[PDB]
Amino acid sequence: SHHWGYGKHNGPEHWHKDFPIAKGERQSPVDIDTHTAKYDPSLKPLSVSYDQATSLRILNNGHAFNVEFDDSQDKAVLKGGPLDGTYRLIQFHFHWGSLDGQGSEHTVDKKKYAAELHLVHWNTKYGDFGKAVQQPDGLAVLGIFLKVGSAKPGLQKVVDVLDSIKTKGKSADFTNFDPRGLLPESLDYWTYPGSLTTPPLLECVTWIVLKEPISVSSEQVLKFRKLNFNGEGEPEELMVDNWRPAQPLKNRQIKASFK
Ligand SMILES: CCCC(CCC)C(=O)N[C@@H]1Cc2ccc(S(N)(=O)=O)cc2C1
Ligand SMILES: [Zn+2]
Repeated sequence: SHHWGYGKHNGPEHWHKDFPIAKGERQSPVDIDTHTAKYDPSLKPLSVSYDQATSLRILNNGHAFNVEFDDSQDKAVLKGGPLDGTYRLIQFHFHWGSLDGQGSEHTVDKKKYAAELHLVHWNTKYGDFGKAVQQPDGLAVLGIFLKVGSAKPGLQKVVDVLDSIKTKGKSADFTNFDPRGLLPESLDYWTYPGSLTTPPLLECVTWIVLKEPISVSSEQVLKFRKLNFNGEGEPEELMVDNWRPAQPLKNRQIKASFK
């Protein structure tokens, strides 16, 4: 009944009770101190190959909405950078705020963006997602910040279908969506070992956070804010501020792909 969420009695500060790893040694998100981050020459060129990506459905899971992809074959993959091997795209989703001044999970020199896009990939050496989340290098999440300004044309198809998945549990066919339309020009990034930012908070993620944010219009993000945390027929609880705040960096160093 009393499941985790982002409210006063079931939010981020409560998660550790059911998920003790919430106070772990490599939790995410974290604040990215740009001056302390160090350029790493050992990093190989990052490769984002989404040309063959095949989306299948979009779902409101009561915490955010997921655009799911068919990962039964080697198509949309992420490799290079800090990664060893190939990681396959399985889904992407966002975290956003109730206001333009907040919403992102990672922060840059304490600056919060309006939202943050997470493209989730699993290490193919482990067979599938389930086995991957039992490994310290099982996942790679490409994070992209969203700022409010000009509209992002490639995001509109997502925005327009949200009306069909307003409440928790609802899903809708969502084929032929090209995630390449959500990527900024530059692939400059920061990377560090972390975790899932929502329960179960598993520490199996290599985070790759792009420095360049994408711009989305006020109208686009306002539609994100029309979604509901609640299910159909229940009192309306707007899906906003579904972000976890920065966690202790502890024994970690953030590396930059650029000088
Ligand atoms: C450990 C796997 C359990 C299942 C449960 C949902 C049916 C699951 O898919 N959880 C999802 C998987 C996933 C992937 C990335 C992130 S994030 N925010 O760090 O980018 C959060 C979560 C929670
Ligand atoms: Zn996320």
